[PDB]
Amino acid sequence: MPAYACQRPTPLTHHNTGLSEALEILAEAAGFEGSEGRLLTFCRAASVLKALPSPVTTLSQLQGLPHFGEHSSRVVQELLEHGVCEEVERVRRSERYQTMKLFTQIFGVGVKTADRWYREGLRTLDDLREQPQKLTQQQKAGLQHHQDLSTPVLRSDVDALQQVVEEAVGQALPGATVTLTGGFRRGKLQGHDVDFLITHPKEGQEAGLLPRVMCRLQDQGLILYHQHAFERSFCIFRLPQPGSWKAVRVDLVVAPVSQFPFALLAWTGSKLFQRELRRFSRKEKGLWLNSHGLFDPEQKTFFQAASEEDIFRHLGLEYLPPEQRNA
DNA sequence: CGGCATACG
DNA sequence: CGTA
DNA sequence: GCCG
Ligand SMILES: O=c1ccn([C@@H]2O[C@H](COP(=O)(O)NP(=O)(O)OP(=O)(O)O)[C@@H](O)[C@H]2O)c(=O)[nH]1
Ligand SMILES: [Cl-]
Ligand SMILES: [Mg+2]
Ligand SMILES: [Mg+2]
Ligand code: NA
Repeated sequence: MPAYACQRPTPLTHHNTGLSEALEILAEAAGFEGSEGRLLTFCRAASVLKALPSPVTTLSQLQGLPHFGEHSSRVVQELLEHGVCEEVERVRRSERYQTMKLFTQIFGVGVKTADRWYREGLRTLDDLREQPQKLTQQQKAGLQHHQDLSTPVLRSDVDALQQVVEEAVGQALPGATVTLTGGFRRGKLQGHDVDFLITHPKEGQEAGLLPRVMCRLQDQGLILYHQHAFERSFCIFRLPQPGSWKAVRVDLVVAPVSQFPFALLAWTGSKLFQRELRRFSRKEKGLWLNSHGLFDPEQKTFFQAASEEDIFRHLGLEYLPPEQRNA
């Protein structure tokens, strides 16, 4: 078992679901406390279990696995022996965990804002609604639409959205393309949002595109919230439903075609997969990876990729299709 | 011990 | 600060 | 919290 998540296939569904979920609770709780390092270790341990070919049944099966030391091994031991880990259950029912989870789930609220509200005594969404002067416009939208945004987006919903985005994109710049990215590209059947990547085959034509797309979607009555020269948009869309509609989060990113492989890689995820890939690139290969390119800081050159396959090859990694990037 | 991904709105 |  |  390699130490980096980008060195091993991780399927969406696997054989250690309960164990990985427990470790991910501890990872989330570590993030609520500001402990990025412990969040990373618990996430990495969870992801190792997702990559295994069969269920862990005995503690000895953790020996030699990366990211399993005394703490994560103890968690697994207790789940195997008793079906429950006392530390995990203590987190799950703690007021701090439940409130931070509730607040950070709001679009426009991160850990720092959630923690400040917690320390001020706030505990519920109605507590926030009663003092709307303290909310940004983004947070007001997140709070108004919170119920709809809490319901999973269905893969059945995604086709209809992609069609309306393509219509606006085609009027804004004929020949521009729309690619589904994020979790749905990795094979997920549900999601918290829909992520799209937009480009054009002629380098440079994509400049200035996203404002033109957003204006056209807003004119068609489809935008419930957006932030407005930009290249990323984090929107709330009106999605039709039988006799009505629902609010859905939609992310749009524009990239030049020269950067498209890097952008596709970066926005397909998973989040942990990309963090691990960027860490691998920098620490093992001495190359700096981001959503725009791959930089050799010694030669001061960028690697010209024509595909995701090119990028894996330049990093000396076996190619993983999106469905195996579910770290 | 240092390090933990990266950038745009 | 928020977001991906 | 764990790796190197
Ligand atoms: O912090 C982040 C968040 C997101 N991303 C990148 O942006 C992609 C989309 O970010 P996302 O927040 O839409 N997550 P996704 O994997 O689509 O699952 P879901 O919760 O169902 O929407 C992720 O899969 C990563 O590739 C990052 O690189 N860093
Ligand atoms: Cl990214
Ligand atoms: Mg998504
Ligand atoms: Mg998204
Ligand atoms: Na949030």
